Amino acid sequence: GPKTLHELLERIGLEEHTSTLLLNGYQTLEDFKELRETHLNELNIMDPQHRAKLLTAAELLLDYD
Amino acid sequence: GPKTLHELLERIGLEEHTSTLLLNGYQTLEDFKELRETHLNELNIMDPQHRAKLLTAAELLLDYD
Repeated sequence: GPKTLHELLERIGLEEHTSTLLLNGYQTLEDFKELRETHLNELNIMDPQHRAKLLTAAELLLDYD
Repeated sequence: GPKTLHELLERIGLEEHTSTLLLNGYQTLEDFKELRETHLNELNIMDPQHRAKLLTAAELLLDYD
């Protein structure tokens, strides 16, 4: 599957948040596995669609590595 | 990661759609990889949140097997 945070984001079409995530501790897929909702609140990532895609991706990333 | 369609759905919290999906050709994770939006339209799965979770999961399932 996608090998970089950027590649992951591109795949679910949310590369617009790449620069946000990396400036606040989300640089690798390994970091991205640790994402949860209140961080999205803090990052002002408030679109419920974006948020559902992001958290679903993180959960499945943790599950299937 | 989750090994059954039902386990996957449970994980992203959408087990309510299990019975829908299986009655229309989505019985395994292998089948679920083939999901796309217009099938959700046909299955009257119209919540945009549910739909984003479902399709994100399917895309990532295809990508990381």
